[PDB]
Amino acid sequence: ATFEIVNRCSYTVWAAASKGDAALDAGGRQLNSGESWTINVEPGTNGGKIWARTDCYFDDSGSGICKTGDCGGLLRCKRFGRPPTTLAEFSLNQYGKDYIDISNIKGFNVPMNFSPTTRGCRGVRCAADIVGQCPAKLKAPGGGCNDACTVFQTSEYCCTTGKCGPTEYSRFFKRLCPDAFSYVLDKPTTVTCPGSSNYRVTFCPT
Ligand code: NA
Ligand code: NA
Repeated sequence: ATFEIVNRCSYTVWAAASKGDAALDAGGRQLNSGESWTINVEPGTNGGKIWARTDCYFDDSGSGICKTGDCGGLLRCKRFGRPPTTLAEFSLNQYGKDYIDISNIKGFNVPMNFSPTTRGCRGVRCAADIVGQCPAKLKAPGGGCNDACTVFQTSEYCCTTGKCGPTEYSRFFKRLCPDAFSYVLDKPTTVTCPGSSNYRVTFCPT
């Protein structure tokens, strides 16, 4: 499956693609403002994610740091990134279908649209100014808007026991972006797409 990753932001982002225990494609690349990077994701990929990293520095060998989304200091991500990270999430070829969503469960750093480029389903988007509007206690000094689990580490925010409800904090994310997950047990906003669809992830879509 192809994922075209497009940076419409006015600032550089470092795109990242991982399934948690491995890179997807090269795992990460710099995208200047306007640039597009197309990756290939193996069919059957379960639990894949794409995200943006901001304010990154890497040496010649691909080692460095990012202020949001850092994945172990690597340009080419092998693992998931450090919150806050708006997440494009997907599982491909799962009994004949693909499944996509955007999640704010790990916070928000960069607005994103995640849409198919092939027929048969809709895209999803979280493009509101969540950083500018972020509650004081959730603001990350490094940049971005943390989720409450990251800040406060309680069973209720982290849904540790699989029993949790919405919270003041999850409702903020849900209000700004109704079409993304705001906490672990949120009413799903997952889209079912035809098996082997292709996609475009656009940072700063509006
Ligand atoms: Na998923
Ligand atoms: Na999810």
